[PDB]
Amino acid sequence: PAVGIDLGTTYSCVGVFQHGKVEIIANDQGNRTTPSYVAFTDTERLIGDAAKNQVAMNPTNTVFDAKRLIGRRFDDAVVQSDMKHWPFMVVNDAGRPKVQVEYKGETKSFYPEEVSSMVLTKMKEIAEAYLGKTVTNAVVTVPAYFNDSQRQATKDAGTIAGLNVLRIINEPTAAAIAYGLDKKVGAERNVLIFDLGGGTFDVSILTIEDGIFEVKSTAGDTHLGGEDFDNRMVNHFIAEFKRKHKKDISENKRAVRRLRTACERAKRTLSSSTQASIEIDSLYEGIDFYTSITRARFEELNADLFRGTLDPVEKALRDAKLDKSQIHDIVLVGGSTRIPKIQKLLQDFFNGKELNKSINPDEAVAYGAAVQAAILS
Ligand SMILES: Nc1ncnc2c1ncn2[C@@H]1O[C@H](COP(=O)(O)OP(=O)(O)O)[C@@H](O)[C@H]1O
Ligand SMILES: [Mg+2]
Repeated sequence: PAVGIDLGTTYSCVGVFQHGKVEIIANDQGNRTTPSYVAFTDTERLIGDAAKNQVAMNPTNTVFDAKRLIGRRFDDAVVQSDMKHWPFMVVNDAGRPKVQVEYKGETKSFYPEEVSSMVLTKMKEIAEAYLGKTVTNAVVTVPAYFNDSQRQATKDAGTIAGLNVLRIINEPTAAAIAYGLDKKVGAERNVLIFDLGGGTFDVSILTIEDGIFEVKSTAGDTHLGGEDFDNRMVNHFIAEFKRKHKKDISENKRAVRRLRTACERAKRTLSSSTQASIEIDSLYEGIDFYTSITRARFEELNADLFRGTLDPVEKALRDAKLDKSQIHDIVLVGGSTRIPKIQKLLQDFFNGKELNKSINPDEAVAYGAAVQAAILS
């Protein structure tokens, strides 16, 4: 029983191909995606939903974004810039970066691939709970721009977790496999992947010749995702609360966190409804916060971020020596592509060409990895 695992920057996903169909496996809370969070307390180690739910109460020991550190050295310019926004420590150990936290009263340090192995261990256990069998073989996906060092450190994360990594494949290639684009018998196919996720945005252009994949160009934004859309909503409601009650809640970490989760939940509703309501009891100094927001207002708060996503698309087309009319298939990947304004922008950019989106975009990477896992097993 081989599984396909998407090891995401913010959310991870595991699937299994069996009986001619792919099953995306939900976790113990019923979620088909699991946050890439690891928390350390004085009693136990929390992974996934349980780790993210207590980040406000234990910020210095809750580790996330380990994918940004994996396969890199401490002297990397990206590593030094990212650690300026993390509440946890990142120390140097013979040139390698290590996260340092407090666990069971003592100090412990972990390499990035060790943190990712804990996430893979959770995805391994999520699959075993549904399958009722022991899971050993797996295909793990990585971004197309990952080098050998980053691909090897991801493979080591699977080995530490007890998995036998059958093959490391690219995330956009896995998305194209999910839609069977490599099985369309015909001429050469140019495929563009539009992957807008939690904190990252990746555009990839692939070429399928005789079922063989080739990465032609990559572009995007390493710090653009659904979290930036949530922050725009948070600042919107913070100013609204200050306007109504003459009080600023910015310095209350718990209040800001509770408002941020309500904004994220309201954002998901705005993809399927034209409005959503915020309901928080005793947000700040005993004052309840009951309001709403329309889809139009959500789009206006992110008009500059939404339309800016087409700049990497034009850059990827230009790097691949291709006109937009030369694209044969367009694939939507990442949970943020459920936003109707995002889909409208990309379809208008391609002059009304239909988009591949029937598969849940935050599950398409794990979907294709599961198909590849069954082929290689
Ligand atoms: N129905 C929805 N509408 C809008 N945004 C969504 C929806 N579902 C999930 N999201 C957003 O998608 C993001 C998750 O991205 P995902 O691709 O799953 O993670 P990663 O980028 O790490 O792979 C979250 O920020 C979440 O807010
Ligand atoms: Mg992703």
